[PDB]
Amino acid sequence: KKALLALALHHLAHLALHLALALKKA
Repeated sequence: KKALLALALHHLAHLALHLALALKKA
């Protein structure tokens, strides 16, 4: 089974947090 629809929809936001953290840094 492959919930593509869900995979597509679900995995929408995620790459940001990282990039965000990386950019914002500390």
